[PDB]
Amino acid sequence: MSVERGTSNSASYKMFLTHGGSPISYFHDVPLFADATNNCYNMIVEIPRWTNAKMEICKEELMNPIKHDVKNNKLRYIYNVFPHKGYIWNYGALPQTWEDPSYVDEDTKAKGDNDPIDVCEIGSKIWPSGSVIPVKVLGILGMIDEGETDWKVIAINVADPMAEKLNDILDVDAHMPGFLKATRDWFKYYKVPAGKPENSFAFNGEFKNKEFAAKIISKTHEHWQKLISTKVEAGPIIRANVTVKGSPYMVSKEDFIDALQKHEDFKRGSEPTDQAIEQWHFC
Amino acid sequence: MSVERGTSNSASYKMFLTHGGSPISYFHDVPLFADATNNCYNMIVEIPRWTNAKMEICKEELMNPIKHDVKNNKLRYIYNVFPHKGYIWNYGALPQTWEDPSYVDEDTKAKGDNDPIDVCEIGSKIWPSGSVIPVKVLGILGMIDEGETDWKVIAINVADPMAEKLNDILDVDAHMPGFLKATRDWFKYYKVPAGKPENSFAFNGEFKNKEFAAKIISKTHEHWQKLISTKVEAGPIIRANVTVKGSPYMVSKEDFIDALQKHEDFKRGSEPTDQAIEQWHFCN
Ligand SMILES: [Co+2]
Ligand SMILES: [Co+2]
Ligand SMILES: [Co+2]
Ligand SMILES: [Co+2]
Ligand SMILES: [Co+2]
Ligand SMILES: [Co+2]
Ligand SMILES: [Co+2]
Ligand SMILES: [Co+2]
Repeated sequence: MSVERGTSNSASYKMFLTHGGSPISYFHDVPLFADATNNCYNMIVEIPRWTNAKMEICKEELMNPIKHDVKNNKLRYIYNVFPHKGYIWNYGALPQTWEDPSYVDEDTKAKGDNDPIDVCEIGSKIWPSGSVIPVKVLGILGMIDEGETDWKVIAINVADPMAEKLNDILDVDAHMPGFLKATRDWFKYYKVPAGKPENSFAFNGEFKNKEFAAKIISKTHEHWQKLISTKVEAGPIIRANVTVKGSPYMVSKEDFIDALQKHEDFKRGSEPTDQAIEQWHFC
Repeated sequence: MSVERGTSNSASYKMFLTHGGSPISYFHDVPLFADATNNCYNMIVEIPRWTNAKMEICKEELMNPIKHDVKNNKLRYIYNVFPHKGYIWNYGALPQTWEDPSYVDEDTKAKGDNDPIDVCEIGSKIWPSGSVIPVKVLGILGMIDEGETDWKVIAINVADPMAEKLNDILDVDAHMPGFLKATRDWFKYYKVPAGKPENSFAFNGEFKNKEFAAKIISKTHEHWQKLISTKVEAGPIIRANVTVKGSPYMVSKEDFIDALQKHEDFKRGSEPTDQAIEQWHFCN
């Protein structure tokens, strides 16, 4: 169960995860694997398909709620780059992973974007923000965002009917012609209508298969494990707090169990809508 | 002002147009020109951009309300055909026009689809169903929809900031690269997930400029003028009815306001849908 606080469509909006009416961290307290190494991962859905609001798990706040990303001091909405409407997958991230910013990847030759590893979920169901769902990984794209390592995992909700026919990245291309290309294009151009340069990619933009994913994911999990393990070491501004026992059990940054500070601002529905939710950009 | 009755997301949903608390016909009573042969047309918006529900003016019901299309005894929803999400324009129609089903067009060599002429409005704003919008025409696509003439006007809302950097169809291609092709693709494949064939096109798919467009529109207007022109001829099923106390000239099908007298159902809010409002279908 997830719960909401503050006023929606504003900076004061926060969404926390709970278990048993008791808050846990989206970042740290959700296991990376839903089911063993039977290649079933937990995905945190930040952004529903065909939506424009850039929701993110917040690293800088206690319990790591999902909140609106902000730019300029305004709520951030991504652009519609023709022919796409908003995010064209359910977009989010794998818990207990970290794109380490002091670590250079030999294949992107860049450092990490300081956030959990990103996921694009491609099932037909539109998942609401804050959902936690089990996914099979199919492959991965080596995005170099604004000069930072920004791997994008390709995955599908394991209860989707296509999950059976889709076992590796090649299957995706056979059943979804044009989909992989549109996906590269999306990440390539999506900041151009903000005046930002085109993004680039590792391996000349080649989607790598599910075996090369898993390995990359496991690496980001090790970094997360190091960030949490102990490393009693200031990784500026990320709050590493985590709860119950175990969860994570070894961590120095553990505590138990907050509850009290989960008292921020009772929720309130609000004035919706603002920016370029509506406009088409041609890039 | 538009006014609603019946239960939404159901077959009993009906949206009527009124002026001054008095209903008028979406089909017959909204003038085709918002501003004479000063370049400007009225468009009835049936379908907001990026929605899937197929709303349309009802032709067979008094006052011609907008309602859900229905096939196989359930509400009709359009497929998402990759990479598009529902309708990729505000979709609708020009009032007082008619693709005459007894009329064969020299360029499509086919008869009309018995509906008013269709419009794709391409401005930024997403318009709710039932809106009536002043638009400038930029071009036309000669679509043959399952064998019926089904011209699709390309137009833009005159208050959109693009409204004229865009003066003709060639300007659309310049500022919106890919848009025209994606638009023909949409109409080509949109019934393929239903098992139906690909649609085809007049002039091998060519978008014709606005001068050609306005010519076709006039023709569809002259047909509507014949349908309504007191023409005492039973091509109904279509209700040619008009109003008001000074609306459609001296159409035989005008009346007083028996239209107000039609009280029905009263509005009601209802459960959402499910089907494949969500699903992606893939056809090149
Ligand atoms: Co970020
Ligand atoms: Co992210
Ligand atoms: Co990024
Ligand atoms: Co990232
Ligand atoms: Co029709
Ligand atoms: Co129509
Ligand atoms: Co049609
Ligand atoms: Co039609």
